[PDB]
Amino acid sequence: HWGYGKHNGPEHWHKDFPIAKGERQSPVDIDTHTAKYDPSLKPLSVSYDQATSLRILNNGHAFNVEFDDSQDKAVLKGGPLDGTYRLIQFHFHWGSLDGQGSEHTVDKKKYAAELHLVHWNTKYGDFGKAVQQPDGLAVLGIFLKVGSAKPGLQKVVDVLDSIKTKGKSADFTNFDPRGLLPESLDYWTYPGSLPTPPLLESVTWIVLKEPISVSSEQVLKFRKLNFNGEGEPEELMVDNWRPAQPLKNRQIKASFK
Ligand SMILES: [Zn+2]
Repeated sequence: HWGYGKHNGPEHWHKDFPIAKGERQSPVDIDTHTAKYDPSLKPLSVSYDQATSLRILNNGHAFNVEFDDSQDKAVLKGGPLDGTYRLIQFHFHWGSLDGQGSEHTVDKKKYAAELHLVHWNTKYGDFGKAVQQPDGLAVLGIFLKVGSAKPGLQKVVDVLDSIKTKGKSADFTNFDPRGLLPESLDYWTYPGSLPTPPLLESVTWIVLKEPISVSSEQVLKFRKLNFNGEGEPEELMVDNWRPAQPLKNRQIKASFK
């Protein structure tokens, strides 16, 4: 089974998933000198007012917070998108040290972690069907840098000891994802893929320009989780990010001048 550790890491993924070497893989480096402003781009509309969180779990690669996606409560529209996209889950990628951890980079610079809010295109009926379509998913990417604590993140941090090892889960209601957004919604966008197997090229990436600040103590809690399940040998969940992939024939557009 795939992972991030020397013998089963990103460099090996192609053997089981040949799409790893596709034409639209993620993440990529965002080159600001090459990213072009596109006047056709509409502003993002993020409606998270009635978001309904359900639970949080350790799946062996990250921890995901899942939401009720049965109704058009927490949805993303506008920007480069055609329809309505429902929020299904969010999770992070982070490093062993503060100087690395993000998947996307900006002018080659890495952040401490990256937040992914995953949405699926309602016209397909459910995530399982959406995930296989080129316009199936929209992922909002937000960079984290170390500084002042993010008050909206604390509820997540405080529950992590409860899902330390793989397969562990816990109820997690009333979490409001608006507390994880930066002030500005200026963004870059490009067509890409899921950055974990099965690596399907079905994602429209929306990467926010403004990072959010989190504290060292908050990020340290991420680093104490385990890739391994209970009873198995300890393996800290760190550096669960895929390196930048070739841009190839794609163009990154900017919503801002
Ligand atoms: Zn992710």
